[PDB]
Amino acid sequence: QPIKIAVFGLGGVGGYYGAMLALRAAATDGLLEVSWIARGAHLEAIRAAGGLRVVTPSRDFLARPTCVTDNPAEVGTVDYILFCTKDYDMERGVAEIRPMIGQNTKILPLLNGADIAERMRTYLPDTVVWKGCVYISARKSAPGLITLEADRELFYFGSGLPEQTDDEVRLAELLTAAGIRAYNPTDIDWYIMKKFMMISVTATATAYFDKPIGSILTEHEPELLSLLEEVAELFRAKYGQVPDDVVQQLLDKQRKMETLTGYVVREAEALRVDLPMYKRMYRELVS
Repeated sequence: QPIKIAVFGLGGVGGYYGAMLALRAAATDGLLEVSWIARGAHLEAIRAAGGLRVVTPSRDFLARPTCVTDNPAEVGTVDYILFCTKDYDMERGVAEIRPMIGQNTKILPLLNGADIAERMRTYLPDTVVWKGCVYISARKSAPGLITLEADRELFYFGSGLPEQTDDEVRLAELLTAAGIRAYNPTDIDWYIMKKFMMISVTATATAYFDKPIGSILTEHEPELLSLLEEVAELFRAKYGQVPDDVVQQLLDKQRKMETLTGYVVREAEALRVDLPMYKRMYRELVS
């Protein structure tokens, strides 16, 4: 029986991974069905081209899905939902994808944020929502068109559980057969906080200083380090453990380079942790 994957939101992230999956589904003989939920002009341009176009430095291709629509109920239940929209509050996003959720369904949010999976697990079984994060420089740049500014991508995902499940191994094999650099680590929480801390510090620092990161390194290293230590202290408080050489590990990656801020301030409120730099930064350019 065919494995069925839906992609909800076809911007850079959903469009790129949805395109790679659709290529594989086309090259195989109904072992895989790939559906896309897209809307408006994007939806209309895809239907007219008969597919989604992806351009990268080295590639230029048209991926044709099994099904593309603005209506999840037309898709029906699937095995995997890749949740890739930034457009809805979580209440609304869950309501809209429900027609695709059946018995076997596993949902992968690939969005930035500290706690997207937790949020989505509010109204769904824990077993249904996995955690994921991507490293990819991809943009919907025109109706029906995704542009990658670099070919490189990383896709991490997992249940969090101590031993990988059948549905997980199945997804991992299936993602890598589609040529995606998929990794299914057991410590998926670590990849998730690691991603969020980097983009939290980087987003807040370049947004307050109105400067690129390499100019932040040279002139604002104390401040940058204050942010690194703060976010690290926050996480070290709530997820109990949270590595070390972690501040340093994060720090060095910066050299080779709005609730990425609000979340942090409020989470420390709750874990009774003072974070002066984040608080100065959040408050004084919410202005």
